[PDB]
Amino acid sequence: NECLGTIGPVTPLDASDFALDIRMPGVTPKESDTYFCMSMRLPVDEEAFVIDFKPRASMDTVHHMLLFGCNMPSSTGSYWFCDEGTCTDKANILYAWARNAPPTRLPKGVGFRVGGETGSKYFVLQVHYGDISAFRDNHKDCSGVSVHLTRVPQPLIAGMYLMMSVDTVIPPGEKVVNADISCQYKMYPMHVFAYRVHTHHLGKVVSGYRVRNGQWTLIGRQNPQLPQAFYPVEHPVDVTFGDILAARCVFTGEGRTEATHIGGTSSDEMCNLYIMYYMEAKYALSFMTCTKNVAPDMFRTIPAEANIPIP
Ligand SMILES: [Cu+2]
Ligand SMILES: [Cu+2]
Ligand code: NI
Repeated sequence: NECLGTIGPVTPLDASDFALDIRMPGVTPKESDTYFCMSMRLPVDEEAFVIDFKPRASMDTVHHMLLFGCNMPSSTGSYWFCDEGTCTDKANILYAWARNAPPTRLPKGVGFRVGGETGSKYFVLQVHYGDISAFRDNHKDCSGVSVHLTRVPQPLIAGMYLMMSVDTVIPPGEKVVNADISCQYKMYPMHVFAYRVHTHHLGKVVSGYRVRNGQWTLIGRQNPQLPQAFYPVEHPVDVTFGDILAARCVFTGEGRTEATHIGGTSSDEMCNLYIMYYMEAKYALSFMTCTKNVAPDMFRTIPAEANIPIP
């Protein structure tokens, strides 16, 4: 999309509402597969609610976009290489845009709580650029995300339950290496409404479930080699005190000359499942994480689909 110039990144929509435009500061990439990061401080200090996102991406040029909330961006820079890092504190993902898979909108009444004494103070925008051909004219790029904000407290609060591995090791050439993650859910009821999967080049399939009374209810299952958007949850799923959250990533070792562990770089791996949920405002909590496998044996009775790659 076009660069902002004189009009500025902030448009008031109403007394309470306003739109914030988060855009690359006229960047020109020089190599393939480049990853650019930038930040915007929230213009208000008081608690606000992120209630809608617009993609402003030049269709020919961008592979994916990601927006985070965090309090300490990795750079004071105008922009920077995301390989350097997104946030020093916890980067809370709010939005994912992908090319061949258009995002679905937040349910009405559901909003991310930001700012205030406790919420995110900064947005961080990650723009993955793919084919650099369109930059034959050396032109500046200003792609990114417009964001709808409000002071009106939402009845439902969006959050993230991040499941990720930490201890996986993928022996070179090993047919199948399973990364299991499991945690017992201890908060008020959450309703999952979307998921994103993330591995690096070695993941084959990723599946997350809710287990209750020993029975596996599918949250999401995706090929991580496909565009890694937030996908809608087919039938919405309540997770309740007592339930166990379980995810498995299937990896291969074939193609690799050396062992592969969890890490930041492309020659390392990751097994992340992002469960986007919403809760009743008065109960709600913005982020939860599982980096353990508390019920390893329970995986014996995992459904078989969690082990076969999608059609
Ligand atoms: Cu991408
Ligand atoms: Cu990664
Ligand atoms: Ni329900």
